[PDB]
Amino acid sequence: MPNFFIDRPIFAWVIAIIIMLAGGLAILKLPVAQYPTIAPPAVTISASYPGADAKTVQDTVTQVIEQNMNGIDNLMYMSSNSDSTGTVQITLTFESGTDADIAQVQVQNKLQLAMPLLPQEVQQQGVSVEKSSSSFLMVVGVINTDGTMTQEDISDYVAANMKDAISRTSGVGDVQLFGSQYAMRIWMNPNELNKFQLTPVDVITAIKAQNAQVAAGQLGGTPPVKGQQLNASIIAQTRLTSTEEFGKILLKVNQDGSRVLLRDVAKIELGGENYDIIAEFNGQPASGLGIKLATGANALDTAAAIRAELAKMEPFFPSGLKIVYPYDTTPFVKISIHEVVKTLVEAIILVFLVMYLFLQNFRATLIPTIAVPVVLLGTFAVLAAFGFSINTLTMFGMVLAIGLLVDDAIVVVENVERVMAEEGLPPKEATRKSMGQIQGALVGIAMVLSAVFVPMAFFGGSTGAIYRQFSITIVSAMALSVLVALILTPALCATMLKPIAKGDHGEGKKGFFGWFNRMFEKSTHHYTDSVGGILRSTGRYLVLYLIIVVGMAYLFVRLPSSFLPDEDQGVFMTMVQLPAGATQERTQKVLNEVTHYYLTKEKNNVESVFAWNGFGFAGRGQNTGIAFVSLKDWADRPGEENKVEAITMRATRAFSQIKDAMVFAFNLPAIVELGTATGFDFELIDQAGLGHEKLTQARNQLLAEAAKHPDMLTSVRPNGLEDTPQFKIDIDQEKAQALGVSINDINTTLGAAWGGSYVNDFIDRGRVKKVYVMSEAKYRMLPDDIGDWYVRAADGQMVPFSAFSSSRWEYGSPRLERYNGLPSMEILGQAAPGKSTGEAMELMEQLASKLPTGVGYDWTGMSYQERLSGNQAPSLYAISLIVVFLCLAALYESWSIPFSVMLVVPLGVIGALLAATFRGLTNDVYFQVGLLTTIGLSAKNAILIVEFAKDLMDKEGKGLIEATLDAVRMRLRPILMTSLAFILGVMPLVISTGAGSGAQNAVGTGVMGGMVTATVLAIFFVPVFFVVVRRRF
Repeated sequence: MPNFFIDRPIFAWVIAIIIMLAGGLAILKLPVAQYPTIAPPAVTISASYPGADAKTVQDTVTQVIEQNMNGIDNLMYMSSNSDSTGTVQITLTFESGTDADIAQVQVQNKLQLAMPLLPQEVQQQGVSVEKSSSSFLMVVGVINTDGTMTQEDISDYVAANMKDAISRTSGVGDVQLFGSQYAMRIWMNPNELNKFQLTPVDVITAIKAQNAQVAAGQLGGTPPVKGQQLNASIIAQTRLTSTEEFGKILLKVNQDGSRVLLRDVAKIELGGENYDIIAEFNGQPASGLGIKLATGANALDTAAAIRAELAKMEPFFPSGLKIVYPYDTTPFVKISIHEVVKTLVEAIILVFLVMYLFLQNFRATLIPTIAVPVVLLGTFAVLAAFGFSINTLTMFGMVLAIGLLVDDAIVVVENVERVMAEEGLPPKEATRKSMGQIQGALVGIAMVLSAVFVPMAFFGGSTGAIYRQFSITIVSAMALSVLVALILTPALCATMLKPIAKGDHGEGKKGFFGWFNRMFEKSTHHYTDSVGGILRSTGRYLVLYLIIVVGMAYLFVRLPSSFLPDEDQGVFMTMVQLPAGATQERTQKVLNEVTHYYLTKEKNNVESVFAWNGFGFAGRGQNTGIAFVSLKDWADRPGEENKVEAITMRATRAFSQIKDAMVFAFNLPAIVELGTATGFDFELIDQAGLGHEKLTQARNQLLAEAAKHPDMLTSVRPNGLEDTPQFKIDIDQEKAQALGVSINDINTTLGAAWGGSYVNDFIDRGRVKKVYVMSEAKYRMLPDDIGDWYVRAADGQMVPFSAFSSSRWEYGSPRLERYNGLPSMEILGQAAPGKSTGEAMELMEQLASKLPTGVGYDWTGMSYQERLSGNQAPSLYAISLIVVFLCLAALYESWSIPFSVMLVVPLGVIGALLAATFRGLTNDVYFQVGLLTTIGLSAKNAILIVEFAKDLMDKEGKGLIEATLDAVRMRLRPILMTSLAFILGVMPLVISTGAGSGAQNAVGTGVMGGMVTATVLAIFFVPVFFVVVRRRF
């Protein structure tokens, strides 16, 4: 095949140029992100039953929808929750790779079956099916620099001028708004209402009558009378536009002719639609947009558009308005991508340096160095062809490939150089002679190396998505490398090299190379003699191998396990949960202390704090709060004590002293889509109908057990809410009939005053906005305020609520949760420092087994993927080993040689296990990729010996011992040079400590340690395996 391109070297260069420009074109157009779409798609169903308690909401809404949701294709698990506000959120998670649009359609089809069974007010409120994720792409905060506008004043400007543009910006999927659009608030006062003998029903009726839009037809409309000469529309009542217009709404006229206006009985002002959530930025009033990335969109492309969009509305800002970015993932993505690119460049330079040590020639070492850019760019073109995107996982693939793809070009020039030393043949004739001895070695090594990475691409789950990224990159690199080796290297070796005199071994040089060559040759002779002695006593060394295999198995079970390493993303969360029934003011007091601590004790690291009051991952509630914490640039946070893991440990330690509040600081998970916090996600399931009371006791019992193991479990907490006291008011309808008061009036008066009521819409600066009627704050705070409200009887009298009602206190859960249709309570926690999530996973299962019968458990979120990854790990190795064995046999149709080759696999695996154990790493997704790389690399070193040894017997007729000793003698230098090229190739990953180094260290350490033992042990045991196996068969 090289002979087709030796005659026409221009054709070889033309081929290389095409691959070069194909990669360059691909780079300029490929999408860029940190990770691919590896998180499983999720669909969220949102419904509302205003005013109903959590237990009532669950029975009439959640159960109705859930019972129809079974039987949906590719459904992994389903979870739901309902709270005291009447909100319903049912989340369905599908298998990874499932089409989100098809899944959303199927969910929407099933919803129509349960839609008629829901309450009418639920149907009128509207139930929405939406593709959802728990991770924000970025958070764009808006603050006022002089404090002249309140939170709702800021929120409306964001809602009116920004939300519409942002929500329809390219690639934007969802926009949560931290605040509310302006709404006309009618703060009624019961005392003046009672003075004029009015009721909230009268206020609502008057607003609807006087604030309405009425169609009135046209003048001379069709069919017109003959001779009509004018056509014009008639304009009836229109929506009110100002608070003054609302203020002078006429309610009733007194007997003396006086007019009772709306402003005489209520305060009229522009306020928010709801006041449940309060957001502050560094202790300053603020709002913002919780932008979420659409499924299938690019993180970098959308954020650049969003930042460009924000600069567009900047000229239209009111005075004092400022934009801030408390949360932004793009700086982390860019810095992580660049570090691997920096690592990639260092690998090429180091690979160039080590080869120059051996070849000691500028021109000779340049020929194989030219190959690397061609194939490296070629992998980019293959990525574009298959529809992949540039990411850290693909970035790691080329970095790992660096030690592999150069091996084919390394050994070719070695043979050509060796031919010159042995015979002084001209470079073109030496090149032609070289191929006939080497072609099998090049394809065989490339074929088996690509073979081991093929089965990994066929596995499912989020782990399989990670595996595919390494699969496409490495396999395509190997395929292109052997293509380039046959295409490009023979041409330059025949044109760009220079002859080396026959018999030249380089011992006579005066430079450092002279010392290196003489020492290298002398050490080789001693090594060969040692191998010869070993081959005479192979019985001893078989026992050593069996010890190694036993040791490898012992280390594999001793090594802890995990899913994915944590990273310093520059941001972390702190959650605050006050006891049951805590008001909004009390939670704000705790959040002020939390914000004050970060800005004083951690002013060196914390850039800004963005806190919410009334909202959290445990659900909406005045007693729940959460705060984003933004850290400075990684360049400005040197050392380990300034990292997220250290900061959160100190923050949690300090916040433990805070009384009457539970505060936890945690890092974000490895990927933000699969969960809200790092650690394990544990679900406790009632599988027999134990009820809420018994299930809560089991949850408390489990938490007590976890609290007794602080050495391996930390920050163990429930994700739900404790049972809150409830104010129950009973309306005696029999007394209502006696007093002559309509029941609907009683319900309307109670609902509108205390819970607030949405009447209709109004126009505010050309935008449609809601109108709300509610009691003033000071008249709806205590149970004694119930008697302050009156209902007008049919006879015209005013009667208070106390004359026909009674009140009492009850207890009930403010939030109920279900898992897969069964009642459940969610438990969160983290592994103690030094331990791993897998150990926490193992311990939690043991503790859960002690719970009373009828209570089960299941893992979800990150933990579910953690469990799934471990389960299919044995199948990944078993299939990969089988594939390589069959692939090796295909080269010879003999079983002895592939069996001899696979005997070195434990020699490499033990190196990866030892390296991980000494550094304290864990068996995770990255480590599993390292093992498969080590398996291929260990076989590759063996092939360099077996292939040569096999030829010397079948082609030159040398003896078994003679061929093995001879083939080992020449092949030591290619093995050492290729092994070292891999050692320094992945060394930057091992020594990396910057941003994103957690992933790099996990990948680099396993392959580096494995390759060391795959080189030191192999050069002795591989001759033992080959000799013994061929002696037996």
